[PDB]
Amino acid sequence: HSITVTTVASAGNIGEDGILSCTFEPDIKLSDIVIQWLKEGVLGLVHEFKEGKDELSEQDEMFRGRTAVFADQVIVGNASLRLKNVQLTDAGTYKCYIITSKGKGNANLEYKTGH
Ligand SMILES: *[C@@H]1O[C@H](CO)[C@@H](O[C@@H]2O[C@H](CO)[C@@H](O[C@@H]3O[C@H](CO[C@H]4O[C@H](CO)[C@@H](O)[C@H](O)[C@@H]4O)[C@@H](O)[C@H](O[C@H]4O[C@H](CO)[C@@H](O)[C@H](O)[C@@H]4O)[C@@H]3O)[C@H](O)[C@H]2NC(C)=O)[C@H](O)[C@H]1NC(C)=O
Repeated sequence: HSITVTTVASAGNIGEDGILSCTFEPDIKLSDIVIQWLKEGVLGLVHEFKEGKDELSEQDEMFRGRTAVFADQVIVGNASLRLKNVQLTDAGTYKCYIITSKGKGNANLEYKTGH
């Protein structure tokens, strides 16, 4: 917890695109930033962004083709995740995990889904 990472309440509707909100203590160079999103009990990653691009070789099957970050906003500390066509199976506890040149941090988020 050497850097600040914060989530805020995030909730979507089933069948519609959603957002999982995460912010962090912003770093100066994009190359120093790593974002990882995890979901409780899930073997693969939800999403990873490293060296200015997505790195999804270890992404869990439940999220293949369904996730994006805001690559233009990572430099200002915006680690929010876009989730395509939210499903009831997406509900649960997520973790936003951040590395910068100044250290690391993480915060959890409870994502809610409903009709
Ligand atoms: C990081 O940078 C981005 C880009 O500028 C900002 O993006 C906006 O984020 C807000 C939420 O903070 C978005 O509004 C939310 O949209 C959700 C649906 O999102 C998907 O679909 C739309 C297209 O229809 C896309 O624009 C979006 O990128 C996703 O693909 C809704 O589910 C949200 O509603 C929920 O939260 C609100 C409170 O925020 C509740 O009141 C609702 O009841 C519900 O629970 C919400 O409406 C907005 O569309 C995004 N804009 C753009 C241009 O993409 C982020 O804000 C920023 N995040 C940081 C800094 O933390």
